[PDB]
Amino acid sequence: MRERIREHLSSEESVGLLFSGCTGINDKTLGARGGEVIMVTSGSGMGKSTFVRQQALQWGTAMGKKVGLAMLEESVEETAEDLIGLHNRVRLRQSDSLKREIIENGKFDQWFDELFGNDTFHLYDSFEAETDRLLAKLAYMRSGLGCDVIILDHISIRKMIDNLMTKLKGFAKSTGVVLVVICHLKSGALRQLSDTIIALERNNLVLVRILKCRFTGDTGIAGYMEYNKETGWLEPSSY
Amino acid sequence: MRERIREHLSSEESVGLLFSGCTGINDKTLGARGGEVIMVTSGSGMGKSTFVRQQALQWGTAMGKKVGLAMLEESVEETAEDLIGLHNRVRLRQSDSLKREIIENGKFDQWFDELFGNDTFHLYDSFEAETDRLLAKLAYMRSGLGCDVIILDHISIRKMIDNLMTKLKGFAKSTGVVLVVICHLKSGALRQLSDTIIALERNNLVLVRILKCRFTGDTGIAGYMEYNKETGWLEPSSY
Amino acid sequence: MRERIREHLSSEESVGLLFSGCTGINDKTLGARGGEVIMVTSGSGMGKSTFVRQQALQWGTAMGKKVGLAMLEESVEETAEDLIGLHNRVRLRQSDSLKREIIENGKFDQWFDELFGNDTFHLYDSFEAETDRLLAKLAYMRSGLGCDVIILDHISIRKMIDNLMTKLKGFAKSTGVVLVVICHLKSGALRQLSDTIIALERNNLVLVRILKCRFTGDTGIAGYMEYNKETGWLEPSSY
Amino acid sequence: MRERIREHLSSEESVGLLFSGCTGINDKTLGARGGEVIMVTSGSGMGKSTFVRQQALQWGTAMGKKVGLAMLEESVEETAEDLIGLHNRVRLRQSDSLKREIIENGKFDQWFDELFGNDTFHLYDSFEAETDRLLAKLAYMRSGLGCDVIILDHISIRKMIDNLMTKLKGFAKSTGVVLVVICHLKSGALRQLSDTIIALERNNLVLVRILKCRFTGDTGIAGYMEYNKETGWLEPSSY
Amino acid sequence: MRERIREHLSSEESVGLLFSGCTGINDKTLGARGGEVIMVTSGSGMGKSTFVRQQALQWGTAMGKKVGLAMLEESVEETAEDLIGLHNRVRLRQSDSLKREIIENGKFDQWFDELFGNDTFHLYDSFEAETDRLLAKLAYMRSGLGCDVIILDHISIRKMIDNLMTKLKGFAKSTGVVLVVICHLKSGALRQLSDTIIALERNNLVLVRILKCRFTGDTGIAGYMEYNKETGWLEPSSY
Amino acid sequence: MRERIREHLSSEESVGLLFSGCTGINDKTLGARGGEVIMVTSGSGMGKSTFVRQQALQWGTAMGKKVGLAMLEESVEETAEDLIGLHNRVRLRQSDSLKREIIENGKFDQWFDELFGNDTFHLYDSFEAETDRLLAKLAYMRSGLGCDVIILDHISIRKMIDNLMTKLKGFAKSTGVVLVVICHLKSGALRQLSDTIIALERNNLVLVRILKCRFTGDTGIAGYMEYNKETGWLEPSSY
Ligand SMILES: Nc1ncnc2c1ncn2[C@H]1C[C@H](O)[C@@H](COP(=O)(O)OP(=O)(O)OP(=O)(O)O)O1
Ligand SMILES: Nc1ncnc2c1ncn2[C@H]1C[C@H](O)[C@@H](COP(=O)(O)OP(=O)(O)OP(=O)(O)O)O1
Ligand SMILES: Nc1ncnc2c1ncn2[C@H]1C[C@H](O)[C@@H](COP(=O)(O)OP(=O)(O)OP(=O)(O)O)O1
Ligand SMILES: Nc1ncnc2c1ncn2[C@H]1C[C@H](O)[C@@H](COP(=O)(O)OP(=O)(O)OP(=O)(O)O)O1
Ligand SMILES: Nc1ncnc2c1ncn2[C@H]1C[C@H](O)[C@@H](COP(=O)(O)OP(=O)(O)OP(=O)(O)O)O1
Ligand SMILES: Nc1ncnc2c1ncn2[C@H]1C[C@H](O)[C@@H](COP(=O)(O)OP(=O)(O)OP(=O)(O)O)O1
Repeated sequence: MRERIREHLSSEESVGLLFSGCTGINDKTLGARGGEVIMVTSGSGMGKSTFVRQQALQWGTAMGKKVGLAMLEESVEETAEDLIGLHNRVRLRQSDSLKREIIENGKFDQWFDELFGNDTFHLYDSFEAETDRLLAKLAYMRSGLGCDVIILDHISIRKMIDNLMTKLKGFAKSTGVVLVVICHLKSGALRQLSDTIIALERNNLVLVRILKCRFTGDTGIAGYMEYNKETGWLEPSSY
Repeated sequence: MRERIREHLSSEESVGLLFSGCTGINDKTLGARGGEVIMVTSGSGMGKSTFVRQQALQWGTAMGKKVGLAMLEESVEETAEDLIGLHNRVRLRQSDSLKREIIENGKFDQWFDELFGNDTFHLYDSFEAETDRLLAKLAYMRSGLGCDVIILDHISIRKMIDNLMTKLKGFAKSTGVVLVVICHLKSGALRQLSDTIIALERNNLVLVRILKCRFTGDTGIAGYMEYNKETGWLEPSSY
Repeated sequence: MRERIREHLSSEESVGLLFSGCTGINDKTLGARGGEVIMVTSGSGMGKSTFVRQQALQWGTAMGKKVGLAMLEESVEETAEDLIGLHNRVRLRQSDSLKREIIENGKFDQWFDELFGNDTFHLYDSFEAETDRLLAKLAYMRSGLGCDVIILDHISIRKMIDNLMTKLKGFAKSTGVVLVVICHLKSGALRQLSDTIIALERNNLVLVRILKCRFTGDTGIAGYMEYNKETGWLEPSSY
Repeated sequence: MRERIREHLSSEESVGLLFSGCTGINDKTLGARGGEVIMVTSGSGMGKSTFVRQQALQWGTAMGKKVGLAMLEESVEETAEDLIGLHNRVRLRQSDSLKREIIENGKFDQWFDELFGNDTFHLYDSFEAETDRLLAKLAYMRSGLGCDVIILDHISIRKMIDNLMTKLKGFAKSTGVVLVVICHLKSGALRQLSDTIIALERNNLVLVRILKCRFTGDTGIAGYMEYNKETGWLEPSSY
Repeated sequence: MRERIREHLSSEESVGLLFSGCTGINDKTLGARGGEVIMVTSGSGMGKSTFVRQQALQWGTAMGKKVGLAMLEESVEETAEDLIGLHNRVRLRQSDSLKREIIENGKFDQWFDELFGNDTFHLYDSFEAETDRLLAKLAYMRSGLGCDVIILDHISIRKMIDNLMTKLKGFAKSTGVVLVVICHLKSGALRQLSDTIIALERNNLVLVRILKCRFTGDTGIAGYMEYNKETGWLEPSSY
Repeated sequence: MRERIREHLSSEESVGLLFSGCTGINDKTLGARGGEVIMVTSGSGMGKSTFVRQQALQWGTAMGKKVGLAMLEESVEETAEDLIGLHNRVRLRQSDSLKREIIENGKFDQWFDELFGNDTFHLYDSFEAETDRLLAKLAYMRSGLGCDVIILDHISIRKMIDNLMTKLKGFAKSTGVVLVVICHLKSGALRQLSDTIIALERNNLVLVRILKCRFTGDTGIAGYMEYNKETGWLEPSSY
């Protein structure tokens, strides 16, 4: 047992992928570990996507991880637009002007390559009510595209949901990828199968509440973020 | 994806029909886009109709758009009276004198033609508690009369309301028309199905609050307007 | 629509029964129209009755309208006494002397006939907590006595009040009579069902505040009146 | 109605018990009528008691009315002392000398009989925080002792006060006695239930302010009185 | 009541301990009665202490009363020094010479015995912010030392002050001792709980103003005193 | 019977192994007696393991008892890690840093020996759906390893469960060991065969509810504990 515990102690990854933008999230969660499913929730339009997109951007650009993004609602172009804008601290969607300027200026092409040049991000859309068709694509993003993190955006709150979540967790646990699923709050396996659940609350000062973190057991409010309506980034707040 | 994003970027209508009279509304909303439902609310007699009528007048006269107005409460004659007065910066209802003068003077006929001469405005009244009868007329105002904007005045705050709002949003999203619905605040799908919600607050200095704007996410108070009791127009305020 | 709007324009009664004694009331309200309920309020002993009685006297004497007065608190004799005194610019209640003089002098009889001779005023008292018994009498004062205006004095600030106000407005709207209700301020449907609300404020210089006027939307203070403790009349003030 | 109004006019008591000492009080109030509650107030030691005692003395001696005095604070002996002194234009309390002289001289006995000989005044003390015990005694002073006026001295500014005032007014209104209550100002039903409120103001020149008079509506300052420190009487002032 | 009033009249102490030095004080106050609290006030160094000390000296020497003096600021020795000097019409504090002469001359001892020999005066110092500790000592000076008058020197202008004054008045009223409290003017219960308030005003010609006297109601200026800088006595002035 | 009852009275173990950390548990249970099965339950991640591990640590270190721990879910290394951290008031799992520091520093080895040096704790993992294979190991931990207490972590809520619980209780009753079984609440013999059932409730303030205690019959809430997220210990709370 002695040598058995030692090797155990010197090989256990307690700290996972670090989150960004919210002083406190890491304190209460220790980051996202591989094999865990991260649930991010809150009311519609409350900021789930942005928050997750922001983490996706950092993990993939700063942490050198390959991120896969599977969109159920919006298209790749839309997601790409958001990612590109985010990376350049600008909101492409909110400005027909900048959008047209970026094409002729040749900045779009430069921006596209600066972000997607390498094989870091993998965006997939076109996701029917079939779990198995979905799981197959997820597993390919892992095995074939070597994604470290896979974000699933998104799902709405049971057989279906239950079986999906059960298949999602199994997939996560067996491959060791980090799965972050965004879900809308307008449930059962949701709370059970998820390892960590993050909820965003508002009323641009967003309160980040840790509804659950298996690994740490530390729940409660992690901190506050402030949305910069100009850059589109969620920033840490001195609240 | 590159060429896929490019065409996406050079074909996305971010800025919709511009609002008028309130320095700030456009800043926080980017105008009214086609396919979206605009909710305008506030207490009774607080100024919803006027505000919407004013936007209707500009969109149809200045923007060259065809506007349809479906009245559930008041009649066409009443609405027309308001539109005509508005256009001529005069309050016909508040003056038996001007009303009688306008007939003999021949100005009424001249004013009527100057406003309704073209096929720009389409007023319909005579709207029973049947949604389907209503939706049918709306769809005709779009397809048959080619309205760019349809204003529904009005509705009072669930099956009925819920199904109506769900049918209204579906209609809006599928045709691409801009639907602005006025509703009284003395709800469920109301907040959910609406893309942008504008609330007017008073105590003639009216505060315009953006309760919700999907497209932009920018909420809060857009600005202040001042009602000119002489012309009947809501004017921008230096508050 | 053209000919439809024309006839509409040349048949709309914008200006109703003109108020008297307060330079400004008419400006902000355009008078009392038939079918509307006028609410007159303020603290006890603040002057509601006098003010309304004064309007009643003018409408019935000068405007040639038949006025019905339904008293819930005071008796017909009391009301009559006030009306008679008002008409003769004298306060009968404040002088046992004049009261006794008026009988022997034969002036009372002359004064009574000069005011009540014709069928202009209809005073009814003896109004139990039954709305339906009340509404029945009101409807008779309209249909049977042909009253143009009916004053209800008075009511104290909900089922009861709510249902009463809802029945009062329905009665007013359906018959087209002008209903002026006096209410004490020491509410719900009160503010909602009332078309115009007039509030009197003091500390004999009375401030007349227009708390609400559907038809015009013009609110605020209409002007100031001065109570003549000698004649009992509320007079216009140069404040 | 004619004969109904006539009898009404020739049977209405507008002028009540006349006040004394203050040229103007009667002008603004028309005296104290039966069934009304008179509130007399002002700061402690400002002169309420004296003023009321003075009215009590006149009503009972000159007007031939039976006056009941219910004291909550001071004793009968004290009150009697004040009444006796007042009647003889002398301040018994301020002079041990006169007090001792009046006994041997036989004047006390003569003075006592000259004031209390008849059954005009009824002094009662010994008034616990029980309203019902109080009301019972009041009703007896009316029915049993036939008092025309009952003075309650005194009360300090709510259930208790509210219920008391409500019971006081009910008692007054139902029996027709004149109730004058003295209250200290260092309120709710006080202002509401009282028919006339008299306030005394100083800095021996006392300003008499009519804070309220239902019957007449005439408020404001009635006049000025001057306290004669030698006789103890409040006299009319030429201010 | 007759015999009840008689005994009342022949047992009422209207005239209390007579004041000295100011022709007029007694006229407006009738002296200090037992059970009353006398407030003596004015600006610092204006002469409160002297004035009160002077009254204390007379009451105790001439009137044969036992006087207790409770000092909050100065010590017993200081107070004694002032009393001794006062009694001998000399200012001990202003003369190191006389002070040294009085010891050897044996006059001090003779003067001490001539003043304090009997058990007439009781000086106590050493009075912490505790009311209850203070009240206990006061009650002992009354009950145990049999003081007729207790002077409290002094207090500075609320819970504390309010509760103290309320406890002081209660103590005074319940025992019947005469309490004279000196207070500094640089309030609430002060004016209320005090029975008589005397204020000294200057610019050695001191104006004595009676700010309040419950018992008599006679306020205003009582008279003028002149300070003899040689004897330390306040003398009556012919102003 | 007399001598029969006496020896019975002087040989009955009413108080068993005392629990720790929760002021009240012992009051309502009198501790854990040999031959009884203790059920500890609550929702997942609610704190069962920690609580039991804490009791295990004390029983084995302070009470000098030999504790056996049979893990069905986690491994020995994991359990050992928790025990070691607990003993040193530190959370090894939550800190890659401390984990690496403890190896080189030589503290791990020192900590391991300080806890496991003696033959006090017996951890066994690797527990298939076979009851009989399980019971065999349990019986060996008792007979062969001489464990006083055996903790079974854990079981999820019937033949299987029923037969297992029936075999567990039989084992406990026949050997006299103290068996504490942890079970998840997301039943039949569970409630029946268990002698004492402890439930933990949260929302780090944990409510300890005694759902059942045969021996005492005292049920209800024993008290509150507070989780120290820094040391990993459940502490008594002053709630
Ligand atoms: N009361 C508590 N407050 C906060 N965190 C706690 C508390 N109790 C335990 N934890 C933390 C420490 C662990 O990392 C995590 C889970 O505790 P644990 O005892 O393993 O729960 P459990 O045994 O009831 O659940 P399960 O076996 O079902 O996963 O949460
Ligand atoms: N905290 C915030 N403050 C202000 N605007 C925000 C905030 N977060 C996001 N937004 C803006 C940017 C977007 O245009 C819009 C919606 O954000 P988004 O992340 O798409 O919400 P969501 O993903 O939670 O909602 P849903 O998927 O349900 O529509 O609002
Ligand atoms: N801001 C304003 N200040 C003053 N008057 C106004 C204002 N807005 C509108 N009005 C006037 C003009 C109209 O005669 C009247 C009512 O306006 P309107 O737009 O019809 O209110 P609304 O549509 O919100 O109420 P509703 O439908 O519930 O009766 O008040
Ligand atoms: N503005 C005024 N100034 C002075 N006296 C007034 C004024 N208005 C009315 N009065 C006088 C005349 C009446 O005798 C008395 C009460 O007037 P009244 O109209 O009966 O008040 P009100 O109807 O508001 O009160 P309520 O019904 O609650 O008793 O006061
Ligand atoms: N009227 C006066 N004219 C001149 N000197 C006076 C007069 N009264 C008192 N003094 C002198 C004697 C003392 O040495 C000094 C202060 O008198 P004192 O009675 O102690 O004042 P005070 O008691 O009002 O003030 P405090 O307690 O606030 O210091 O002034
Ligand atoms: N106007 C006055 N001027 C001077 N002294 C007056 C005046 N009125 C009354 N007094 C005197 C006579 C009394 O001895 C004393 C108090 O009068 P009193 O009527 O008892 O006051 P009050 O009844 O208002 O006060 P309270 O009941 O609160 O003590 O003052």
